[PDB]
Amino acid sequence: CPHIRYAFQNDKLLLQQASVGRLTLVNKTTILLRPMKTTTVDLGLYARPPEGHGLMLWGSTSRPVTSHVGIIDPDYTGELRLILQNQRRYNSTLRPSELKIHLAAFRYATPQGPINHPQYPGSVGLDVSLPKDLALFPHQTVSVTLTVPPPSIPHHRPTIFGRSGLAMQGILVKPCRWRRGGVDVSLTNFSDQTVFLNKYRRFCQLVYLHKHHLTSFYSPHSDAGVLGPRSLFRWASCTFEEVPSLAM
Ligand SMILES: O=c1ccn([C@H]2C[C@H](O)[C@@H](COP(=O)(O)O)O2)c(=O)[nH]1
Repeated sequence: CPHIRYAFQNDKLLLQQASVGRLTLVNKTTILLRPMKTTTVDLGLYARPPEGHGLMLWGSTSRPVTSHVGIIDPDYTGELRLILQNQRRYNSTLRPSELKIHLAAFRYATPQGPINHPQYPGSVGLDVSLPKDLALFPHQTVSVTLTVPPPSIPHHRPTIFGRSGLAMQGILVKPCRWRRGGVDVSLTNFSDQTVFLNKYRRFCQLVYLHKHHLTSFYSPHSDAGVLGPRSLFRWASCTFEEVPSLAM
């Protein structure tokens, strides 16, 4: 893997380390999560993955807070943000050091409804459409099955991730592998309002990760937070290169 070029400037976050292909930031100040509302951390982080790769952005905490897992497109030159939701019905705080924020690369592939190309080219994921109307009540999870197999790509593995638009509205998708038998996709509404998602609405994205990026082995090179403990995410072995001019 060629270098991941990045810029980072944010007095409220500490760069812990950029090691073995993963950059990790930690919060230096208390982050308040109001209940029933989205909390968005503006990271002051900018990054460009090498050829053939996308970037994975995720948060880790032992507190009752769930973060959106972000898929970062190769063409994205804006600021990276972490989107957080509160699991509780009262204020939850992330005290200093309680939130870790990770960025790492992965190889992906692209096949040529319900699986759709986004209208902007070299994007990592393909939009997946809802097969039925769903009503998502506050602080509840709703699941839906996708049964028809996606195209098979040699040496790659279809996965499902959420998108940031619904995440901002309080709706998170739990990332998961789309195995041959079908996938049950779970949507959780962390807001106080009922969200009605209609049949055919895009509700998640399909990403083909190179098979090397999924492992059962725990190590400083993998993380169970992303897609869960069965399918550990093992990022590409890239080097981070600071390029200050990327900061906007
Ligand atoms: O958690 C995230 C997810 C995405 N993005 C940026 C990079 C993506 O290329 C772009 C669009 O994301 P989606 O709307 O496809 O999720 O927003 C973030 O900053 N944080």
